[PDB]
Parts: sequence; structure tokens; C-alpha cells
Amino acid sequence: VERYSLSPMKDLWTEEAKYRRWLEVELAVTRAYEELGMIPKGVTERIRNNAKIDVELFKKIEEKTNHDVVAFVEGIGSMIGEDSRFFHYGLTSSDVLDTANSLALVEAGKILLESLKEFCDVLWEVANRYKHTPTIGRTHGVHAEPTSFGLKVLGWYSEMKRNVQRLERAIEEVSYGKISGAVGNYANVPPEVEEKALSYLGLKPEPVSTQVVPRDRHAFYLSTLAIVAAGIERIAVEIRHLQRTEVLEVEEPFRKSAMPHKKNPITCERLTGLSRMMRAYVDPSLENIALWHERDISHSSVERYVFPDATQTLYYMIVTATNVVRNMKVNEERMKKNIDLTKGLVFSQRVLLKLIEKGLTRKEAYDIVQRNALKTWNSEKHFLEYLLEDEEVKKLVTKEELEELFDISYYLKHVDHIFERFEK
Amino acid sequence: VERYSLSPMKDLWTEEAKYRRWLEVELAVTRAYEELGMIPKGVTERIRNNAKIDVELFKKIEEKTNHDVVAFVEGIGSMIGEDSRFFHYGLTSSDVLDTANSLALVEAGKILLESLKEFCDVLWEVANRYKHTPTIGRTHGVHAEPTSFGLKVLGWYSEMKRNVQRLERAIEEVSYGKISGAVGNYANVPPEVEEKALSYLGLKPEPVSTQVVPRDRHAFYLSTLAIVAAGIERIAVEIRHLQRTEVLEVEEPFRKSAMPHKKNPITCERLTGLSRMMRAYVDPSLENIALWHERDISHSSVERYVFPDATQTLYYMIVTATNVVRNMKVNEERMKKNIDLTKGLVFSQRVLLKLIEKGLTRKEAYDIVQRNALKTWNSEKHFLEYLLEDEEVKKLVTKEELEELFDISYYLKHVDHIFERFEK
Amino acid sequence: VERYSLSPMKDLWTEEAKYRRWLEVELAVTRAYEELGMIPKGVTERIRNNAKIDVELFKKIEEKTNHDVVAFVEGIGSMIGEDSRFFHYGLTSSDVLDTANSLALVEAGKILLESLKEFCDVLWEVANRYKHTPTIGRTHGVHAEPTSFGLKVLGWYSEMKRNVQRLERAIEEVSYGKISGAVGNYANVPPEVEEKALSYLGLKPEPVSTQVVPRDRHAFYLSTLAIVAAGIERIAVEIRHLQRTEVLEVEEPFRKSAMPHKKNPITCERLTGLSRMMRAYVDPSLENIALWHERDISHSSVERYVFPDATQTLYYMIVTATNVVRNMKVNEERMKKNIDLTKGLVFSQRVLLKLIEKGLTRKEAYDIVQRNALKTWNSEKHFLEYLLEDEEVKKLVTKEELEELFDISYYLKHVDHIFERFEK
Amino acid sequence: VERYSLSPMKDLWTEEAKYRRWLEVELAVTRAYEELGMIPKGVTERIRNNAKIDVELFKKIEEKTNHDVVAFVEGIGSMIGEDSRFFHYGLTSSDVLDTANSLALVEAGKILLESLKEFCDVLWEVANRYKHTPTIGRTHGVHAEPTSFGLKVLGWYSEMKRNVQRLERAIEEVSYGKISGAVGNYANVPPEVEEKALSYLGLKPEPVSTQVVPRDRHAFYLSTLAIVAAGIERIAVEIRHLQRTEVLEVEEPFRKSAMPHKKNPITCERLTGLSRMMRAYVDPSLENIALWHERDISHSSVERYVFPDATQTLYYMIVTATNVVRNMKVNEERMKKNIDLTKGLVFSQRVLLKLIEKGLTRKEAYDIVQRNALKTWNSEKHFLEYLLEDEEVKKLVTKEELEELFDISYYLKHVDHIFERFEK
Repeated sequence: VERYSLSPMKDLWTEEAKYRRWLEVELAVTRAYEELGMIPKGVTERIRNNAKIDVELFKKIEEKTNHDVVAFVEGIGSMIGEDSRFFHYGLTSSDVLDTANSLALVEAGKILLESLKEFCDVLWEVANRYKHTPTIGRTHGVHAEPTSFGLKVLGWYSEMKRNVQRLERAIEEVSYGKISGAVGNYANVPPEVEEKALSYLGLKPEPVSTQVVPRDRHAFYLSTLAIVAAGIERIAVEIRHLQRTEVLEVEEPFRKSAMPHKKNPITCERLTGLSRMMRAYVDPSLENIALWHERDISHSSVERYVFPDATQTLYYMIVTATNVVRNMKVNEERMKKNIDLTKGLVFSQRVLLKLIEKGLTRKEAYDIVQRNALKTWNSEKHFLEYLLEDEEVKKLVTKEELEELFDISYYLKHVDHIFERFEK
Repeated sequence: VERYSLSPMKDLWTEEAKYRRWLEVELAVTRAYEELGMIPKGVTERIRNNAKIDVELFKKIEEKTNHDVVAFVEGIGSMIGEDSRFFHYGLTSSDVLDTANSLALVEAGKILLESLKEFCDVLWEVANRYKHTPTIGRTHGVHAEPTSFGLKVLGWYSEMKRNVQRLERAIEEVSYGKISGAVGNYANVPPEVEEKALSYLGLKPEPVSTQVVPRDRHAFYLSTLAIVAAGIERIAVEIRHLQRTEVLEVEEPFRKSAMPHKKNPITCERLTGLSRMMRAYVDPSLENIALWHERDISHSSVERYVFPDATQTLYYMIVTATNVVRNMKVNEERMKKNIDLTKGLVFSQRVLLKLIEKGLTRKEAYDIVQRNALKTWNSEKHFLEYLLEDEEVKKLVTKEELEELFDISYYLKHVDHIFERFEK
Repeated sequence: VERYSLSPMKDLWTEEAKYRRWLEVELAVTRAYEELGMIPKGVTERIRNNAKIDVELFKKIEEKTNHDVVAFVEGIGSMIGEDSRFFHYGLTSSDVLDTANSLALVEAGKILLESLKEFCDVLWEVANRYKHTPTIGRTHGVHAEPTSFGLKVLGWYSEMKRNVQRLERAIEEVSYGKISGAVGNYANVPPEVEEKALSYLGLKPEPVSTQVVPRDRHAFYLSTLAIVAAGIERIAVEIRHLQRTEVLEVEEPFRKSAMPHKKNPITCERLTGLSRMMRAYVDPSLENIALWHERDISHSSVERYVFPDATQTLYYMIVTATNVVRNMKVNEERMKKNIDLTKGLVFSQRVLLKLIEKGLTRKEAYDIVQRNALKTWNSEKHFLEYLLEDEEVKKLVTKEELEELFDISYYLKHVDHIFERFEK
Repeated sequence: VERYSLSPMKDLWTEEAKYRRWLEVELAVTRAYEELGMIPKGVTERIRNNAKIDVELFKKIEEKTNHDVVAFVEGIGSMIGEDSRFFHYGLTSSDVLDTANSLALVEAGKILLESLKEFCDVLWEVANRYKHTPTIGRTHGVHAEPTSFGLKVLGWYSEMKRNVQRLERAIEEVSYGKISGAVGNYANVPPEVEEKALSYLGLKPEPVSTQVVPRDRHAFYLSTLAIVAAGIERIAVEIRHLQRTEVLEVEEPFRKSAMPHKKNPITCERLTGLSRMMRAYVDPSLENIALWHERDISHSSVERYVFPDATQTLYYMIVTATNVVRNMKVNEERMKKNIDLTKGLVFSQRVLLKLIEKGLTRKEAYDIVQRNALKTWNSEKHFLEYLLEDEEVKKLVTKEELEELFDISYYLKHVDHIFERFEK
């Protein structure tokens, strides 16, 4: 979907880029044959000088051929004269197709990784900026206990740092190509040429290939991408809840005057939808693993959708989420005020416990708290004021003692130690 | 589904086992508080002596409570007298639930890993046993070039060895628990107690938790399990094709006389179906990542299906596939004979190339080969015999030269080097 | 997951129930052969008298057999004397297995359909109860324009009425059985027997079967169930939002005093999670369609999870959602008050339009409205009051004219027309 | 993926086509207001004359707007003079967007439905062509009992006829539009306008809409499409098996001489892969149902992939499968010869039964049949010949009686009855 495509990534997935990768692979193989003394000196440099990418010519030949790599080999053959004898020498089409897709998934992976590290840098900056900003923790959508907004963002940071390590592992998993010929056993092209040719490309040889590179590698890479997307979805759902009219704690960046009451979290709603497409790609990638014998080509039509679409969608997601967190407005005063929306009832467990500590049993303290909690809920007077006027409370706790149970500081006392876990 | 449950694994997922894990977690926390001097000496040893698992009592209390951990804490409270003051001290229910599920997924992971390493040992033994057994490589279900059956099995070995490393990484990802209280910020239980208590359990502290352990860890573990399952599905589909009546190259082990013509690959068809359920669990696990704020409990009902079912299904798959490969009959003579099903036409590319090497151009050689190939296909006479009687061939190649193009040895010459990549 | 299992539905999926369905199919077949004069008069009644379900016996035989239907046939054979010659005569195992699963899915469908009609009845009652209750319509989680809460609930009613029709069609789709023998062509059991036997069971003959009933029927049924579930998820997500502390418009029923500030929408979170499982079953059901030739048994292991689990889960969801909507508290006064949370800005488009109607151009009216909207947003004074004090407004519109733009009755004027579409 | 796009279907999903549908919806609305006397006579005709689709202009405005429908409305407004007062009057953006997607999915549905009926016609022709052609029925990939190839193809016909009915129902489900304004309650555009406008477009009014048309309709449509696709996958997997070198019963059409031994079922492998994508779109479509309140826009990004891609992919699958089945080669002599691959053992159950009929018990007959089956399996001599030479057989059955058990006509006797169920 062109509206989500962004440079560097979208340049990777053009037809010109694909043919440039197929020629890269073929020239690494001729270079390796030549370096081993198997083809005459000078061949690689002459093919490098004569072989040009002409998409229109390859596509025209493919109309006759109906086989894309064969048409490319014939098209290049037409430019390189007698050196065609040593071009594509012993290879099967998937030696070029799969090695070029490893090049592409490695490159897309590095683009993704750089953008994810930038996202982590933005999340660290924002978590530290609001490290001591109080906000109400919410469980089941219901106010629970105070916490820090910085710590909420640090949770996102921690997840994206896990996803950096996962994406480095997925890049390693797809760093394998194959130059092993028709059914993967080097009958027609030597394993010495594979090892040398793939090392020139920055790739490793599949230790055993068939006609193709085994598709559990690609399924691992795309499952990884979907987990990164789902972490971004988690952040986007949070911002959507926090921008709702009854909450008003954050506002995603927008246009660039606008109506104050109509600021909608559209970017984060879009990111949530794109996470659904990233996880939709996992199942067909897993179904591609069980190819018949030394291969069938059912995976090729799936991968024409999934390789360019999963990588471009996730790149859009990361860059977009980065700008959201970097530039979102954070309404600190409103966060603080929202702790007091229930008029002190967030501190009810501390009051209950103090009433037990001062002698009473769970059920007696419970009934005092519940009675004052119901009066608070149904009126304008705050919980502390009801408790201060309660005679049973007045006999058990001093006013200073009671008031210190309403301190937000109780809840934020260990925030530093949690941040210190990341200054590793 | 009880018919696929197998000891050790099925013992992990009983109600008794779950309550034993919840008590394990609670006693690690009291031990840590006591070791830090926060609760009186002697408490842990007295709760360890008095706290017993009584499933019927906890379940009865839960009918009143409607909250499973609270009923367990109340039930244990009823056995431990005054030491109940220091039991579950400052914890939220998910500190026990999620830490106990980390214990369970770690243990299930180790059971899985041991069985997968055993599977790799069986695949190595079988790949080496048939290292030099010739068989026809097949692409698109169509005979391609000769290869070795051992090398086909080594391909399965290579995949299961990748899955050993992946499953070690997934065990590490789920080795994190949390003892951080209501919204994950240690307001009510110190981070020193979490770190000590989790180290007694063999777990690490989530560096930042909310009320729960972040669910991208569980999605990573279950995506890993589905990729292992899909690798087993790949082996099972291969055995199903190879047992078909027209192929008869392998036969999965059976009953224990049976009718020779009615041996069906039922075990491998069952394994293919169970792979569909393992990949079905990935999507709902990915959808569980985006919990609202500091948690909602939507994931808990999914995980009641997925945690016990994914781990028990994959364990059944691994153990079962191990017995299949260990005991399957491998019909070496039939594999060899099947190379000659097309009467020599597997060697047609070598014949074509030789005719070009001896002067002719691609299209002339092609037409000689195609004409003799069509006569072969439509008759009982073999390709070599047609070629020996062809006058154009007779002028270009000696009979010895022609006959050596029909050598299977050409295709198997690099098998050792591929096996040597695994003697690392 | 036993915890979500509920009578009648759970009674359908026991081992006893399965063998009772297998016996029902066999007795329908003997009845049909007998009515066609192909077996002696009296056989069916005798087998009916003698054939008892003994689960322990069938299981013990199946340990020897390893084939469930064969063990059942042998076990019944041991009870029926010389009538065993006429029992299971000409049948293949899937004639019994697939016809009995059609019985099961038809009966589960009818249980589901009656519960869903009851859910519709509850939704109609609740939508009419709050037919004219004002509430704020919300788009992107942001207040948009007033509407009625009864209209919101009528949208749920409308969806569940579509799901009643869809479930009726899904029942029809699975109302097909097969009594056609080994490869579905009546070589061993006559088509007149199938037609008669299935008519006694309330089923139609698959017009052409293989060894099995084609699995697109089961995938259509399960796809249908997942859509019903997602409709319940939509309702559950709405109640979760409306129960949040900042909104407080509805509260799901609970326990049965409780703390007023800690009412969590746990049932609706559980329903959201169960909908993820219902949609997870669709993929494996679609993968089961492409069986090899006249069948493979890969689907059987999947359907052992999916058939009982999809039907029991959805029945739990429907019954549970019905009780939620039936007994939820609806806070009408809070709904009305939340319309004024933005202090009149929900009527800003009417003000804008009136200013244009009284001469001004879009941009001039926008600037007046935006200026007064910003003042409102950042203060305590209401929008109407800023407009009444604005000199440009005062020259264009009377106070009566301005004030009638703040009327909720403008937004509810076509509620009755919408409800009439669903009447008699 | 442009490579699978085919006219008419691809013409539906261009930007030009989208804006032409948006204009059609707007003109239906102006026509309805005009026919109800709410806007002046002649407006609709003038707007129709003046409103031109200028994709470059709308895109340029949308760079400023960032809202696609608003930019279209502004662009048209610049062409229609004072009639802009009456254009888009009272509408919300999704009144246009969702009604236009209903137009699109209805038209794509009708394109699909006509191609699927044509596919049924081809399947009926081919099933009748081979109505009595003998072939071996295969269960678990193992030869079972003879049947007819026409019956196999009639099973595909039967499935595609079920899919015709399902696609008709899916078209009806998406035949709903909405012209109900911001939160779906007609505050700003009257219900009589919606009813009239949608009737001009061939659509019905959603009986209760929110800001959007409810997304269970789209999920039902896409679920339906995925089931059609899996039926095509079933056919493609069958042709792949039958084209394998060991079977050689069918060959898909190809290029247009080719090598006889290297005909690969590449089209059917591609169809298998495209069915994986069709089922991958179901999950995200089901996840789009649970939109927040009166809508969020998370579905819009998903539907930008799924609507054009699901409909174009399935149309490519149907047209392509139709040409495969129309032009595939069917090797009748090979089908007949493959029945005798096991040298008569396909009739072993008839022999077993005859031996029991002539007195013997199940176990005695089993042992005679198994002994002669094993001899057959391990030699060149046929089963009938071993039975004719067996002394226990010779005492129980005449040669004529034995020989008539090897008659294929026993297995095909009810083919005509099955085809009659589908006649006139």
C-alpha cells in the first residue's frame, strides 16, 4: 500500500532493485569461480563492465520464457558475448532468487534495526523526562495506585530493547544464502564456490539446502517482525486511551488553529490496524515451511506479498511511532489531577491496613473504610475529610498519621532503582 | 485433548501442580523477606511445615471468593496461624500467577528441549546410516536429479538443530517473574525481596513490570513452539509422500500379520494436523500483547487453553516423530530403482551439455535430446539405448563417454563435505 | 477448559455421548436395510435392545485395535449375537464418525441458536428500556454528538439478529451425513440405504462424498461461530470502556458490601479473551479443507480440539453476555452529565453553521467558534456563555436562537424511526 | 501484487475508480434531497455536468487537508459553483467511504460470482466427459478401491456449487450502505434521504449504523472468499499429486517442444500459495469488528490491503483454475493401469468376504488373504493367480466366482445415481 511506503525501505523492493541483487549474486559466483582458478582470469571484470540492468528487456524476454531468472540470464547473456559460458554456471534459479532475498531481508532488517534503536533512544529520553511525574496506574481500566508516567514509558522502552535483541537474532537467521544447484547437493556447482561467493555478499552458506533455503528461517524473521508490531500496538492503544475526552493525559502530534475538543488519536488508530496486518502475515509464513520434497513453489506467491509488505509496514510503524512519542503533548497537571478523580479513594488500602495495625481486624477496618468510601463516592466531600470526621477513626489515628497515608510519595519511592536497572 | 497427553509434561499442568507452584513462589518471598531481616526469623520454616496443598479446600473457598489466588491465600492462611501476617505480604495476585507460569513455561521448555535434543540424536544416526544411499531428488513432485537419502535426513537434522537453539532462547525469554505488587512499582513489596525471591526460583526479575509480566515474552515462546511444530510437519509430509503406493520408499512404524498393501501413514497425518493447532495458538498469543494500561485480564482465558495445550501437543509431536524416524522402514532398493523410473531421463541435462561441449549449439543438442526423450517416454526402451542408436550422437561421443553420463556418482560426490559441516 | 463448560452443551461432548451418536448412526443404517428388505425383519429392534454403551470396554478393545470405530463395532458385536452379521454392514469408519459429528454440530448449533435468540430478546428489552436515554456518541474515543443509549444497544441487537440468521445457515450447512462406504461411491452400501438412514437422523446425504464429508462445511460453520464471538467482543469492549473510572456509565453485574471504586469489568475482559480463541480456530479449520485425494486423517486431530472447544466456548460467551446485558447497571444521570463534560463544545458544529447561515463565510465562523472553544477549553466558563458575551455573535443571532442550538432534542429526533425498522 | 491482477477486477481498485464511486454516492444523495424537495430542482444535473474526477487535484488538496474525503469534497466544490451548498450536505466522511466500499464489494462479488459460475460449467463438462473413467480411489495416499475420475471431478463441482450459493449470500451481506451522518442517528441528514439515495445505488440502508457500517458484514464476506479459495486449493493439491512422476494421471496446461519428463504443476503450486494469503486475510477482518464506540479508524488501514487484495487474488485463482481444469490433459489409460499397480490387491476385501461367505470365519479368511497378499507384494505374480493356485481357495470357490471379484464394474455401479442428484 503506497501510502505507507517510505524511503530507504521502499527503494529496496522495486523491480530495478531485485535485478540489481540478482546481478550481484551472479557476479559474486563468477568472482569465486575465477578466484579458485575454475574459469579464466578476466571474466568477472568483463561481465561487470558489460552487464547492465534493463528491466524492460528482461520483462520482454520473460513474456516468451515465463520464467523470471531464465529471462534475466538470457538478457544478460545478450550483453556479455562469449563470457555467457561462465555466467550462471551450474546454478539453479533459486540459488539466485533465495540468495537475493536473503540480501534483501538482511538489508531491510538493518534498516528496521537502525530505526528501532532510534525509537529506543526517544523512549529513554521521554521516560527520563517524566521520571518523577505522578499519574494513576490503571488495572481493568479502573484507577488502582499512583505510579510515575516515566515508569510507564520505561516499560515501552524495555519492550523495544527486547525487540532490538530479537531483530538482531532474526537478521542472523536470514543471513544464509545458497549456491548449491538443482537439488542442493553441489552436483553442478562446487561448495567451494558457494562458500566464497556468499562470503563476498556478507552471507553464510545454508549448511544443507535443497533446491531452496529452508523456510523456517523466513518464518522466524516474520514472527519476530509481528512481535515488534504488537509492542507498538500496545503503545498506540495506551495513547488512544490517554487521549480520550474523559482522560486528556496525552495528545498525539498533529497537522500544524485546530479545535481543542476534536483532537483524535488517528495516527495511533492507524498503527493498531497495521499491527493486525503484521500478525496476519505470520500464519502463511508458517504454512510455507512444509514444502514438498526438495521444494514446491507455493511459497513464492506468498512471499511476493509478505516480504515487501511486512518490512515496509513495520518500517512505517517504527518511524511513525517514534515521531508520536517524540512530539506528543504530555499533560502533567491533568495526570496529577486525575489521581484525585475518586477524591482520595486510591489510598483506601493504606487506610484499611492502618486501621488493622491500630488493633482492628480485617472485617472491622473494611466496614469503616467501605462506609466512608460510599459516602465519598456519592457526594462531593473527599475521603480524608469523611475519615477525619469518623469517631472510630479519631480514636485510632492522629490527624498527621491519617494525612500521611494520602502521600503520593509512598508509591514513587522505588522508581530510581527501576531506572538504574537500565544504566546496566 | 487427553489422548495426546504424555508424562512428564502432563503432570506439569494439573491443578495440584499449579497450587504447588503458587506455594513455591510464596515461600520464596517469605524466605527473601526473612533473609533481609524484614520479617521475624523462623517464619518461613513454620509456614513450610504447616502449609499443605488441599485442592478441594481451595476450590471450595473460591466458590465464595470467585478469585483463585485469594482463595489459595485464605486456605493456606487457615493452616499457618499467626504466620499469615507475613504470607503474601504486599503481593498482588499476578505476582504469584505470572511467576508460577514462568516456572511452568521454563520447566515445560526444558522437557521439550531434552526431547528435541534426543530427536536430533536420532536424526543424526539415521542421516549417517543412509549417507551413501541414492534416491531421486524431487522438485514440484517431479523427478529432478539423484541425491542421497542421508542428505535428505541431514536437512531435517539441520532444522531441528536450529530449533534447539531457538528453544534455548525462548526458555531464556520466559525466565522472568515479577514480585512487584499491584501496579509493578514496588510500593507494597521491596525490589530487594523480588530479586532474592526470584533468584531462589531460578528466575530473573522483569526489569519493569506492570501488574503483569509483559506478554511479548509469552508470544515469543509460543511463536517459537509453532516453528518447531512446522519443521516436524515438514518431515511428516515427506514421510506421507514417500509411503504412498506409487513410491513405497519408507514406511512409518506400526501396530505389531498386517496387510502389506494397506500400510497408511496415519501417525504422520496426525502430526500434520497437530502442527495446524500449534500455529493456530500464535495469533491469540500475539493479540494478548496489547493489554490496557497496567493490565486487563483478557489474556488469562486464552492462556488457560494455550499454555498447557501448546506445550503438551508439541511434546507429543517431538516424542512421536522421534519414534517414527527411529523405527521407520527405509526401502533402499526401491529408492535406487525409483531413480530409473523415467528410464534414464534424469541424466538428460548431462547428455544435452555433452552434445554442446562436443560442438553443437544449445538448440541442436536440445532437439536431439528431446527427440530421444519422447521416444523413451512413450516406449519401453531406455534413454541410453536410444542415444546409442542415434547417428548424430554416435558421431560426437564414444560409448564409454555416453555411459559415464549415467553415473549416479556424479551427483553424490560432495555429500561428505556437507556432513563435515556438522562435525563442527 | 472445564471452567468455561456449561450444561447442555458440555453433555454433548463426553465420550459416552460420542458412542451414543455412533450407535444412533448404526441403528439408522440397520433400520434402513431392514425397511428395504435387505436384512431380516426384527434385527434393528434386537440390536437396539442389546447394544449398550460401555465406555470402558470400547476403550479396552481400542488398546488392542488402535482404531476407535473398529473397537466400538467389535464391542457392540459381543453383545448382539448373530445380528453382528448385519451391523456396520458395508460401512467405512468415517460413515459413522462424520455422520455422528454432523449430529453433534447440528445439536450444538440448535443449543447455540436458542441461547442467541434469548440474547436478542434481552437486547431488545434493554434497547427499548433506554430508548430515549441521552448519551454522548464517541468517535476515536472523543466526544462527537449526542445520541441515545438505547440506539447503541439496538446496534448490538441488530448484529445479534444478523448472527441468528447466519447460525441458521451454518446449521443447514452441517446437516449433511454420509453412508457411502470406503471411497464414497456406494460400492459396498447402497445409496437407498444412505438416503433412508440419514432421513431417520434428520440429516441429508452429501450429494457426492469421498471417504469423508467435505470439510468446507465445517469451516463455514466455525467461521460463522467466530463472527458471532467477535460481535460479543464488540459489546464486551464497549462495556469495558463505559465502566472505566473516568466514564462510569455502566457496571457489569458482580459478586453479591463491595467497594464502590473497585468495580472491574472482569467478565467482559474474559469475553474479549475467549473471542480471540474462537477466531484462532478458523485458520486450522480452513487448512483442513485441502485433504489428499479421497481423504487423509490430518483433520481428525484438529477437530478433536475445535468441535467441542468452539461450540462450548461460544455457548459460554452467549449465556454470559446475556446475563451481563440483562443485569448490568446503567447510570443514566451520569450519561447525561457526560454530554456536558466539554461544557457545550459538542454543539460547536451547529454554532458554526448558524454563523454561516447568518451571512458569514466558513473561515470567519470557524475563527469565532475556535476562539470561543479555546477559551471554554482552558477555563470553567461554558461555551454558550462565551458565545452570549461575544459581540460578533450578538449582532448575528438572538439569545433564543443561540440557546436552541444547545438542545439535545435535535440529535434524538430520528431515534423512533430507527426502532420502527425492527418492529412487527 | 500486480502480477496476479486481471481486468475487470483490477479496474475496480484504482484511485480513479474510488473517486468515481465517491462521486456516485454524493450524486445519489443530492438526487434524493432534490426529489424530496429539500434542495432546488436542477442541482443534481448541474453537479453531474460539472463534477469531473481529477485525481491529481484531489491528491494535492489532501496534502493540505490530510483527510481524503474532505479533499475530494473541496476539489469537487471548486468545479460546481454555488451548488457546493447542496453537495455533501449533512454527511460524515464514512457515509461516502463505507457506501462506496459497499458498491465496490458488491461489484467485485458479482465479477467473482460470474467467474465462479463459469468454473462450475467447466467442472460439470469435465466430470461428465470422464463420468465412467476408472481410476483408483486413494485414502492416506494409499490405493483403496476403484472409483471414477468423473466422480472425483463432480466432488469439485459440488463444492464450487456450494460456493456459488455462499458467494450470493456474501454479496447480500455487503449490499448495505449508510447515509446517516456523524454518529449514525440522522441528526444532520434525514433517513428518507438515505433510503432514497441508497435505493438509486442498488443498496439497502444499514438498519442501525454508527459512524460506520458494522464490520461483521465485511468479515462474513472475506471469510466466505477464503472458503472459496480453500476449495480451489483442494483441487490444486489433487492435480499436484496426480502430476507427480510416479502417478502421471493428469498434466496441467503449459507454455506451448517441451521435455516430456519435466512437466511441473507450477500453476497449481501457485494456487496453493495464493489460498494461504486468502485465509491470512480472515483474522484481521475479524479483529476489525470490535471498533471502539461509534467507531475508530483502525479498520481503514487493514481494508486498504484486504479489500482490493482478497478480491483480486480470488478472481485470479478462479479464472486460472478454470483454465487448468478446462485444458488439463487427462491420461485415462494410465489411470486404468494404476488400478493394477498392486497386482489385484485392491480387490482383497471382496476375496476376504467371499471366503467368509463360503463358510470360513473372519480369521481363517484373513490368514488366507494375507498369505497370498504377501506373496503377491514380494513378487511379480498377480494376486488372482496365487489365489487360483491356492488349494484352500480351490475347494471353496469356482474360477468364475473368483474372477468376478476382480471386476471394476462392482465399484462403478452407482456412479449414474450420484450424477442424477445434480441433474434438472
